[PDB]
Amino acid sequence: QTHNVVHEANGVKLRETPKEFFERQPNKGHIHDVNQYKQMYEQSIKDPQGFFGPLAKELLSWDHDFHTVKSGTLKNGDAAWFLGGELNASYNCVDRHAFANPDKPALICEADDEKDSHILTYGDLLREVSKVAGVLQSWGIKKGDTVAVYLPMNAQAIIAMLAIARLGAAHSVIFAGFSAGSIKDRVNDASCKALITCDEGKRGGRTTNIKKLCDEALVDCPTVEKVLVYKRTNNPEIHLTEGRDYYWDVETAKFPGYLPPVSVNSEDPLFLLYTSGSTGTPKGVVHSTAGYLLGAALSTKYIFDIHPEDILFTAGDVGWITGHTYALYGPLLLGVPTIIFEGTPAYPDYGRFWQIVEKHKATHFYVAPTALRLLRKAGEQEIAKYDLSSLRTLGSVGEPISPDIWEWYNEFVGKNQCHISDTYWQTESGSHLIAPLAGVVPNKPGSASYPFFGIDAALIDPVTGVEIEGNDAEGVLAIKDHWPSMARTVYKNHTKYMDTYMNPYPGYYFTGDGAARDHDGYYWIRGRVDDVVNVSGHRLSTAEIEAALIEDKKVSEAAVVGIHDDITGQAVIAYVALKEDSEGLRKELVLQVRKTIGPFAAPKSVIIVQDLPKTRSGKIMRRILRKVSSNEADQLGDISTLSNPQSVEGIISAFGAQFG
Amino acid sequence: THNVVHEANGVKLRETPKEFFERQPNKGHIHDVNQYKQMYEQSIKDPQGFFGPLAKELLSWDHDFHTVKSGTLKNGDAAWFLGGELNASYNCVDRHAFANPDKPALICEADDEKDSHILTYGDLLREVSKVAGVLQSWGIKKGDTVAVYLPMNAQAIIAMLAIARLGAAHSVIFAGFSAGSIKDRVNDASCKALITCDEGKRGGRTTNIKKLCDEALVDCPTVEKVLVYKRTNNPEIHLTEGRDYYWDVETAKFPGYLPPVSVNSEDPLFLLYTTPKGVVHSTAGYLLGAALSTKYIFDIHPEDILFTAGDVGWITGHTYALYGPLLLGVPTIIFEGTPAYPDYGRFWQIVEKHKATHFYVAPTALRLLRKAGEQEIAKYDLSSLRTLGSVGEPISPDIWEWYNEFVGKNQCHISDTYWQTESGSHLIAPLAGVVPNKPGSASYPFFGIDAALIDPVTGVEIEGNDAEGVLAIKDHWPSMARTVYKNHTKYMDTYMNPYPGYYFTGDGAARDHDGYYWIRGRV
Amino acid sequence: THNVVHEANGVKLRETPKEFFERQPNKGHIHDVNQYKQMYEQSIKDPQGFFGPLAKELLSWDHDFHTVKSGTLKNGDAAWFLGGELNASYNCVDRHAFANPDKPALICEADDEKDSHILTYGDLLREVSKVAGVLQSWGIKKGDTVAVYLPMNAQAIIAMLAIARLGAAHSVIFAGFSAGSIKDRVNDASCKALITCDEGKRGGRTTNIKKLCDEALVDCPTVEKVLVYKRTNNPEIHLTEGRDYYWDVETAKFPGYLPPVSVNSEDPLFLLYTTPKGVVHSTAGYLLGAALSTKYIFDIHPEDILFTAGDVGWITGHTYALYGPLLLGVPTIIFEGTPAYPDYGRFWQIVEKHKATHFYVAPTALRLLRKAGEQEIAKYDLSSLRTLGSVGEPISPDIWEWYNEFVGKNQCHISDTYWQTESGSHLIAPLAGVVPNKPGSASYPFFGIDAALIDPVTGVEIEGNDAEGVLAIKDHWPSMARTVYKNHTKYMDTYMNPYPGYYFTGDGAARDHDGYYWIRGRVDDVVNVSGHRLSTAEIEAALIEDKKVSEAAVVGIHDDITGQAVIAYVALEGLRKELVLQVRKTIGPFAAPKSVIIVQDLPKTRIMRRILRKVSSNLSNPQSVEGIISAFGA
Ligand SMILES: C=CCOP(=O)(O)OC[C@H]1O[C@@H](n2cnc3c(N)ncnc32)[C@H](O)[C@@H]1O
Ligand SMILES: C=CCOP(=O)(O)OC[C@H]1O[C@@H](n2cnc3c(N)ncnc32)[C@H](O)[C@@H]1O
Ligand SMILES: C=CCOP(=O)(O)OC[C@H]1O[C@@H](n2cnc3c(N)ncnc32)[C@H](O)[C@@H]1O
Ligand SMILES: C=CCOP(=O)(O)OC[C@H]1O[C@@H](n2cnc3c(N)ncnc32)[C@H](O)[C@@H]1O
Ligand SMILES: C=CCOP(=O)(O)OC[C@H]1O[C@@H](n2cnc3c(N)ncnc32)[C@H](O)[C@@H]1O
Ligand SMILES: [Cl-]
Ligand SMILES: [Cl-]
Ligand SMILES: [Cl-]
Repeated sequence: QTHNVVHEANGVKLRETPKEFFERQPNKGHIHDVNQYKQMYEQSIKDPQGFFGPLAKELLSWDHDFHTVKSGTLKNGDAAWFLGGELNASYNCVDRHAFANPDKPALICEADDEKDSHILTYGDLLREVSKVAGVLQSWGIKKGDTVAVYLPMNAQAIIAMLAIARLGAAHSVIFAGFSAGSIKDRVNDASCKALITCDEGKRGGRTTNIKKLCDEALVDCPTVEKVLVYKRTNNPEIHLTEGRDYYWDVETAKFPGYLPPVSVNSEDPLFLLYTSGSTGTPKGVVHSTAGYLLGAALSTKYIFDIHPEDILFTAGDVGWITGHTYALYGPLLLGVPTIIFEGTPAYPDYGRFWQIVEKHKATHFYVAPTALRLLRKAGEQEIAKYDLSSLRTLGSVGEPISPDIWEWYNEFVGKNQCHISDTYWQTESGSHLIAPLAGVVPNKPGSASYPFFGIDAALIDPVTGVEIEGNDAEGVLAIKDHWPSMARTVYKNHTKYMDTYMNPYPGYYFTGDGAARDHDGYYWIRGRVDDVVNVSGHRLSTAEIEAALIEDKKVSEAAVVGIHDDITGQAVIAYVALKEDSEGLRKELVLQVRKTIGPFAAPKSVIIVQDLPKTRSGKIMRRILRKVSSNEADQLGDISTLSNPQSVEGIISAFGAQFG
Repeated sequence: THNVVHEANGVKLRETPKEFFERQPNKGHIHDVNQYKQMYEQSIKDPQGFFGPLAKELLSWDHDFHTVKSGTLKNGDAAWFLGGELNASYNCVDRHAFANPDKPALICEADDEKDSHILTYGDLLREVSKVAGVLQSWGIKKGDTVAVYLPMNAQAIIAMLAIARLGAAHSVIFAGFSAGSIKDRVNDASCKALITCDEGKRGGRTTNIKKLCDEALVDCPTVEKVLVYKRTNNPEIHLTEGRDYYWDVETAKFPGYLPPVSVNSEDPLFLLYTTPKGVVHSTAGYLLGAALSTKYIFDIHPEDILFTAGDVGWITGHTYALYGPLLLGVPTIIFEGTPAYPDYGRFWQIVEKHKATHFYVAPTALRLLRKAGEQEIAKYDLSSLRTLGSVGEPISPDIWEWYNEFVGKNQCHISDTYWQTESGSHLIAPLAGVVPNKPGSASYPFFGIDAALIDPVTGVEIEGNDAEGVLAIKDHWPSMARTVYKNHTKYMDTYMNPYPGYYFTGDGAARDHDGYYWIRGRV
Repeated sequence: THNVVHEANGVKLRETPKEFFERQPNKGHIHDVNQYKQMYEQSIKDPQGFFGPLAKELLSWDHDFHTVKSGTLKNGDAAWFLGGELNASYNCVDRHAFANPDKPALICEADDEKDSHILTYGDLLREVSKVAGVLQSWGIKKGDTVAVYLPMNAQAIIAMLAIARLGAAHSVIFAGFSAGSIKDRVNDASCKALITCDEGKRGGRTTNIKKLCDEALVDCPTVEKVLVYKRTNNPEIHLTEGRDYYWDVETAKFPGYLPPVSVNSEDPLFLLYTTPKGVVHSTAGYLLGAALSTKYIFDIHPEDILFTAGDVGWITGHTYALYGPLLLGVPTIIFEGTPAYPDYGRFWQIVEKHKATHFYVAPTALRLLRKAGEQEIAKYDLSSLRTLGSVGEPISPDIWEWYNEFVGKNQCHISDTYWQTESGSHLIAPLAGVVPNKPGSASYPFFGIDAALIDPVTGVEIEGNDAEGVLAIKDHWPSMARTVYKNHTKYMDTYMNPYPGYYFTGDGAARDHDGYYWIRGRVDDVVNVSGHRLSTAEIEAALIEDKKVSEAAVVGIHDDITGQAVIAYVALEGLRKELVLQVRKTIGPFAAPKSVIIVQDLPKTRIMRRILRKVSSNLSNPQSVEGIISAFGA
């Protein structure tokens, strides 16, 4: 009843799924009740062969059957699923649905300005994906190649990804907010032979540069042989390099509306998605084909309760894993329409999300708490203008959801009639790890609830490294066996992969997160233990920001840490020591970060100090910057172990004077 | 009586002669003209249930197909037997070599009969594997294109099959093309290799073959290597070192068997140019069309011998001098010479020599033997023939009767086959021993071909019989060309955009009160 | 009593010792010699119904085959399991790793025992996947060839399987070959990559490996990249920037699983050079022969442990140190060293250490151990042994008795296995526990091997027993080599054309009244000109009897009309007619050379007829080559 460790769970009223959820459910639920979920979950752990075997044969269409469901171990980093099987991602996301119902909506595309919105059916999607795949084929793209995509969140980004996967190549989607430098680093690490981009973008009604940044990056990308450019704005002033750049519309018009998909092995790579960790350089997280697709389909169907009649609106960007799995692969695998929103939640006004839901009668809505906090602050008044009664599942992703935000989400968006799915997962997991199945698992606001099929979650004592038995516990969140959609490697750097996920806690997968498990088995995410900073849902590398600040010849040393933020969840604070206007130089360093990484990595604040605290070796002690960036300087303790203990006073004074 | 189709007024139906059935080795494939319409209507109304089983009957698959038909004419995305895999050379050679290795395959009649030979299916498999082994050794792989510039002899048939054995597309270039026309076709397809010969023989005279390639290859950088056959063995012929190699020298280095390479149903099988436009044909669709029409329009049985007096530089040789016959495991006669060499009885010496059962030629040759070789027909025995075919042109009702009595002796069936390179196989033709004939008429459309007439002025389909207009088809068919290489726009503007929802044949035709279609020529 | 096969007179048949069956883990795969003949007769008369089921039993298929057997010897187009697809590394590694990943796979005994180690099947899958991942990232793919120049250790086995995992064909180059011998083999195969090590250790001595490769690679432009294993980690071994990369550095970048690539049954699995000729073996047929012979001739069960004391540089290591044992899922002992280092007991210390049940070695090694180390054998417990194999050469009845007594303690079955590189697997051998032995005889032909004796003058088959002649085979078999790389005409001229309708082993043999075969010496020069078998050595002697000739060299070359033609080069127009009559008088009318070319001097080494053959078709004194090319044209 009472918890001594997991205080979040004390006196928390369990929240059953509202009765209206089942009234709006088009068919019988995919799972009967929570007891059937526990029985199925236990088979997915104890007998993954008999559990995932049948599900893989139901939900995916195979070109060659698989002979072995599961292989390898975490400790040896050789996980594999559905071995010997062959399939194609674009066939399972497009072809098979187009043959069955070519006129069914596939991509419900809401542009930055609604006047530019349009809907592609599955038949439309097959023809356009076939044409792009025909261009890439004519250019020499083939199984084993990588192709970069630098596109906003619109139809062309989806078509590019599916066209690449149709040939057996792996796509590497580069979020449209990345700078030229970040584009360069990602294209070169993957040795991409081609790039798919557009001339310009539309964001909040403003024209954004896209091709311009690519040209800047491509000067140092010798592997890129040809570029496909979509005329998003058709601006005649956008230059194309003769012999390298070609127009989407011109080249697709040369090839037919059907191209055979290329069968690939279950374990052939489907895509690279570069991610930021505690290292200084982005790591290309590699996902398999069959296992990743199955996880996407499984979680989308069972956690969100998706039926053929439903319509999913994932308010994410394909530049991130959320868009990968739940705006593209998840929905299209199940054959339902997915809403691809190119704009922002604030344009033309803070009701846009709800105008879209009402316009298309979306049944499922998936968004990050950062957006919920913004609409609670600036757009609560807009909600009453829209009919949101078509909704029944409300998802939350990317970061902790406050109990308060949970209630606001539940009341103002769901009218206290929808099921909320707080989905915990990460880029490397491919799909949901811990989440309340819609209509099945009752909720505790702020808790992700139970682990999903194939996810044998555990807590590890951070002092002893041994697994913690029993409930009312806390520790490092780890997973005891691999699962179908687990990332298989870091591109051309499997040693970093092993050192990051498998070697820290041998026999386990290290999520990088801490968590707690209450007496009912519900998991409560406590945050990253590895000091990875997550700003507005964007996973960031503090080391990458430190490197950017140092490129400025004026900076001698820099240290970046994360702190709580009422708006972005977390914010990065940069401490800079100069060699030697203070407000002017502070703006110069912030712009330096925007140029090298991107606008979304810029520090919320730059604190200029005379000296950083260090060890007797000379290493910077960021632990002191963290306790100061929060009002916990009284917890720094004995600092006589520092070589420069006198610097601590200046750091407390500088932070108090310059943080604002 | 007809008010529109003036060609139809007073034309007596010409039932197939009774002697056509005495010479049939087995019960015909279709009983009467009535059953043909029960099969035809199903092929229009239920293409999935009609062509699906036929595809499994006539072709051998390495991977089953999951969808029989996809796409529409309006969107130029037609596809057949999606998901399936197969290999053209396996269906034309391997599977018959295993069953009967010694059965004849290529009955080769050279320019001089003194150089005529024959290749059994066992021989053909060994010769195609060795040439394919050469190409595989050179780096030729699935997705490449290989040009052929050869006369009408064994080497051309082997070259096409060897190229398809690796899953590459062969682009055949008629041996009577100029170096310019050669350069244009090779560069459009970016062919990595070329198969030709030192020099051919056309009616006694020797023709410059390699000399024309060399003049053209100087503008074809994509060509890495050339395989040269010794048709005459002339030493004065120059082979550029490091590029040109001898057929016999390279094939001697490789074994008599090479595994075929599986290709998807919709992987291109060949480019064939008509600025020249490269007509691209799929693999499964085209092959099925070739075998179906060969089986039902000509009434080909395993015991039959087809003599298509055409050249593989054109579609007629593609479909009915190579693929059509060999898919059915029957022998086909590859004639390199001319109808006048040694004299105007060569066609008849060959028919008599090999007891050919089927003959297939264009009316252009009929007008040459009508006005020069009408007498040589009686010297030779033409009693083996059952079906006589016309192709390429409209056959004058004059020439139809001449072709019937002089060659057919009033005892054979005549089928006026109408079709284009873009159709892959026969569009409208009378079936042997099924469809009665009207001299000069193509008669009824074939399975899966939903013929229609369109008023050119309004663009609206003309209903009811006794009408004329632009000939168009209402749905795509398995052997329909899928695109024009690297130029699908020209493909849409030519065939699909003139009349959306239809296939523009480029011809004008008329349909009389009996449904018999009369081809009135190009528009 | 025998009037022809004198080896068989008074030879006591030697039954399999009772201890053999006591140590046998399960019931034997064949009950008795009577059951063996029933199976053998089906393998000859009905290979479709015999090998079909066995291929489905012993091999794992990615695509089913539609035809068990195709082609003929006469046409050199033999093929088995047509339309089938599989992967060699999947059948040797993956499927066993899934079933029991901790089962030992490669028991590796290094030159110095301190460096020995054991790889499980799970270990092997990870290491093969990683190397295959390095090669894949380098662009190696189906249809490529990859050279291996490695000692007999884990890296050689891993390299071969990693190459086969991508559908490329490996070409193993014995680590003792010189730079020149490496050059010829890499260029004939146009290998795109090479896998080697910095230095080797053999008998405690450091051998140069990379140094010889660098020397050869300067003239091997097809090699794009080299993978170098740190066997000694000698810091002075130079690596060329942009071409050479370290095994450990690159494998660390890639995951422990990589999908295998399906290949056709008849796609080449490997080239093995022997001018060196690249013997090409198929995939499906070769693997089936390896598994079949390993299982039935050696009597291999899942519980057994095989020690083939051979080198992967030769076919013996290919078939019976790697493919045979791993296909059946058993551990195989990979010995890097010599039988004398650190001492002459090493072979027996290894058998005792790992309780090997099967031992396979060539008589050359047995003679050495009998001469220098007989005393050491009794120091070790060899009671785990049950099958003793002999390969590569005749085994004397005396050496057989010594082998049987001192190694086998008169308790083991001996399998004298006759075969050759081009046969892929055993041709004639006594099945362990089934066929009783006659010392020195290979006994009965194996499944699918229709052995016969043919008269070497007429090529006609010899009926009945107590006979001797050319050992030939009447039909092809699954593991028969398919060609010589890019030189199928030499293949045909060597194996299929000398005795049309037969496969020519090059060996003589005799068949006694019990049907046992006794391998005799090698057959001499056989040139077949319009059916007349000729001896080039016999013609040279006749030309030399002419006092005008100082030296003479006769060789054979392909001929489109007469099959083969002999060309005589003479070192000293009218005299040319005098020499031809001399050959007709002393040898026979049809033995005259097609042409006699008079030269100033013949090539020699220390006669190099390999040069004369390549000249008649289009060391020491290299300048003489110019004059012979002009003389042949004159
Ligand atoms: C919750 C907010 C969602 O919208 P927001 O992140 O503002 O991005 C709006 C649109 O612009 C693209 N985009 C994002 N950042 C940039 C950027 N920095 N430059 C260009 N395009 C960008 C982004 O991919 C989508 O298509
Ligand atoms: C899923 C999209 C974001 O992926 P990625 O950029 O890799 O960030 C993953 C991390 O976000 C947190 N996180 C994610 N979801 C939650 C969640 N539902 N509750 C709390 N923290 C969360 C948690 O720290 C995790 O390690
Ligand atoms: C159709 C009538 C038969 O005679 P004709 O086509 O003129 O030539 C017969 C033979 O010569 C080839 N051939 C055709 N035209 C030329 C030509 N112009 N140059 C070289 N060879 C040619 C043709 O492909 C076959 O192998
Ligand atoms: C198939 C052989 C040659 O193909 P190709 O060179 O593309 O020419 C096809 C065209 O020739 C006419 N045509 C062809 N055959 C006939 C025919 N049998 N009757 C009337 N016109 C015909 C008709 O115009 C058609 O569109
Ligand atoms: C397999 C080992 C070596 O293969 P390879 O190098 O190709 O040599 C094969 C030859 O070795 C002899 N030979 C091989 N095994 C025996 C044997 N068991 N008895 C006698 N001679 C033998 C016989 O001459 C044969 O043609
Ligand atoms: Cl099942
Ligand atoms: Cl702390
Ligand atoms: Cl040598």
